[PDB]
This record gives sequence, C-alpha cells and structure tokens, in this order.
Amino acid sequence: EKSPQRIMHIDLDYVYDENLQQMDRNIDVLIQRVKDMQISTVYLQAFADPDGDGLVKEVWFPNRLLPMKADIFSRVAWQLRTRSGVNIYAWMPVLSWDLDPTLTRVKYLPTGEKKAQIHPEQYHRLSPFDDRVRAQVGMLYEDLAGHAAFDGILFHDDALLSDYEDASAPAITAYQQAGFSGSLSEIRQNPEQFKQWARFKSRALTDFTLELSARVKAIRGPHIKTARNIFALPVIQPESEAWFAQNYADFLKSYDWTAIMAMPYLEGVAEKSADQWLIQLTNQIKNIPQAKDKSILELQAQNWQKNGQHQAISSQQLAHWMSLLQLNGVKNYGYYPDNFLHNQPEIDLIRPEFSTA
Ligand SMILES: [Cl-]
Repeated sequence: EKSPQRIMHIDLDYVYDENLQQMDRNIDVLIQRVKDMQISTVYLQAFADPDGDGLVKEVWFPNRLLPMKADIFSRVAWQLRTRSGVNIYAWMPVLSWDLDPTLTRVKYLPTGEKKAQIHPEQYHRLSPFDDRVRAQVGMLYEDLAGHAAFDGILFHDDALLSDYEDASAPAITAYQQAGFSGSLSEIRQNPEQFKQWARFKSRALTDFTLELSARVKAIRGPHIKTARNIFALPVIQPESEAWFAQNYADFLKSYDWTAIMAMPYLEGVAEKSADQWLIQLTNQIKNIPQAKDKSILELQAQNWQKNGQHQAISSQQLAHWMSLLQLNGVKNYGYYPDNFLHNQPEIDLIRPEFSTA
C-alpha cells in the first residue's frame, strides 16, 4: 500500500435490488464511480443493514450461520480490485450478529437493579467472553475468507463496551479469573482496579479481533491487512477508554490501520466549531510519533438526525475538511457513507482534495 491512503467507505444496501437487472446496473455504476474517483481503498460492507437497527441478520456472502440476502460481496470486490484500481477491506461486525439466542449477549448493570440487561440504545453485541460466540463469529469470518478474495479486514466500531459492561455471567467469570471482584459496583469505586478493568476490557476486545484476523489469514494468507474503527473520544480524550473499552495506542500497535471516526457532528459539535475540533483531533494524533502514518481519518458525508433520518453533508464542506486535514499534516483519510444513487458526495467537487491522481 503506497501512500497516501484515500478511502471510500461503502454500503451495499444501496446497491442491492430485488430486480437482478437493476442490481446489475447499480453495480456497474458503482464500479465506474469508484474508478472515476481515483483513490486507493474501499472499505466494503459485507453484511446487510437495511434498517440500521444495530444487529446483523443477513449478509452478502454465502456462509454457515446466517441467511445470505444476495451473493454480491465477492462480485463487487473483485471488480473494484481489478477495474476500479482499489484495495478492498471486508467490513465486518465484530459482535453484533443475530446468532443462536442461547449465545451470551453483552449486558449492562442498570443502576438500582440486580439483574443485568441489554442496553436499548447500543449495538446488539454478542459477548466476547463466551467461547461459543468466539467460535461462531470465527466461522462467519472463515466463510467470508473462503468465498471472497480481498486485501484487508475492517473491524466494525461495534467492538466497544461501556463502564457498566460487560455485566453478563461469562464476563463476570472472566473478570474474577483475571483477579477482579465479581461486583461491578465494587470495581467502579476502586481507583486502581477501575483503571485496570477498563484496560482488561480493551485488550479482551482487541484479542478477539486478532483471533478473527488469524483465522482469515490462515485461509487468505498473511498479506491481508487489518483495520479497526475507533471512536473519536478515545483518541482526543483518552480517559474515555473507561466507557468505550478502546485504546488508541493499543489500536496502533495491533492493526495495520486505525480508522478514526473523525465526525464532529456525530459527536455533537456545533457547526461553527467543526474545524477547531478536527484540528484538535489532528493535534492529539501527533502526540504519538508515527500515529498519523498508521491512522485513517474517516470524515462523515451524512449528518445523522435524532429521529432516524439523515441528510447529506455538503460536498463543498467535505472538501474543505479534507483540505484542512492535509494542511494539518494528515494525509490518510476518507469518508462514510457513499451514495452512488445521488452522486453524494459529488465526485467532481471532492476529487481535487481527495484523489491520489
Ligand atoms: Cl448473562
């Protein structure tokens, strides 16, 4: 991978159509669009997410555990790799799979309540502390690896845990065997243990992704690159690892690419403060030598609204943000999501700040 990295992060939900001939045309237009953009890399959705409900029930590749909505991941991937001139990372959930209900789910401990529960507004994650979960998610990644050729894996941002998670019984067991108390409330009120517990959860998640990476590499070979999405807060306010279980230095040591969700509006930043926020993000990154050379900053191309809808970020604003990143010494970047159906973002408007050529 010769620098700079310039990433289009692409959902296939848009490309899918019940009409095979329409889906044909959609794929052709998408292939041409990526070709015309002239960038280095596509992060390509391997799972279906038609409702954005935080749980994957269907995927775009044949496999042993979940329905295949349409066999299109490999079809799009090989054409992007040969015709559009890009590396492809298979974008996969780490935890949020609609598998066997007897599999342990991540739970949180509600204030004033005895029994752990599933947090309503979080990804519907399986617990990485359940060995059956590790095996089954492993099978999904092996099925992907066996049925499609690609250049990398992008691990989804659903590999996170809050400061009241994971409260499930297998997680509790894991903490106890690691030397912590079985009571989350107790851990949370101990200065040293709370710090250590956050770190433990971060490593647990990272280790799980590395197990999955090894499984993929066993099949496709060791040349496969790894990337993982990290939330902005663990980068800019590292103490936030306490409620994300993500650690930036850990990502930098563990993956080829750390894909930072550099998305001010997602983080509640006022429109007029977005430049300052992006600049401060780049500043924090440069506190770690070579971090920028191992990080991709993913800008948002949509603004996601409270009531479930989203609207486009203007292409001119996206281009300005890209200009800003370059001027602050950040050369590796991209955006999410892409919408070929409406040429959003507008190829002609963003290419001068985006394209490698
Ligand atoms: Cl449980």
